[PDB]
Amino acid sequence: SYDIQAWKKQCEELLNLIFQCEDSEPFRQPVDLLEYPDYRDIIDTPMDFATVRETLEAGNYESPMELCKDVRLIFSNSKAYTPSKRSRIYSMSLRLSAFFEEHISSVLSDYKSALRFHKRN
Ligand SMILES: C[C@@H]1CN(C(=O)c2ccco2)CCN1C(=O)NCC1CC1
Repeated sequence: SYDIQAWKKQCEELLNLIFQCEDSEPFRQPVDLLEYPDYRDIIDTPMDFATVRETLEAGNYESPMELCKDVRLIFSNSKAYTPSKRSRIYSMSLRLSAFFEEHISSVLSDYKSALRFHKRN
């Protein structure tokens, strides 16, 4: 109850579910800057799900809000890159975002409740 640390394993489980999703395929590893030579002209801060997982495992997120900001960057980097809707990878981005948001909602609410309970007195 009001466990301040519970978010970390809940985010590891949610990343496992995202790796199972066929829709994560394009987002599982950093973009090859040699394959996509212009990528860093458009994208200031590359992000992918393996980087998010390793940052979590390094103990380099202090809160699930920080992890949520990096996952949302994957989705906005994909939108910044799409030429049009006529792309399988843009279709996969929007479905995976909806799945992520549906599952992260309770992780954020529970964490923020726990900080409130810790400060209650
Ligand atoms: C650069 C794009 C979009 N993309 C990303 O934004 C991304 C984030 C993390 C890893 O990749 C996935 C790769 N992309 C492709 O077009 N590959 C498909 C090839 C036929 C062309």
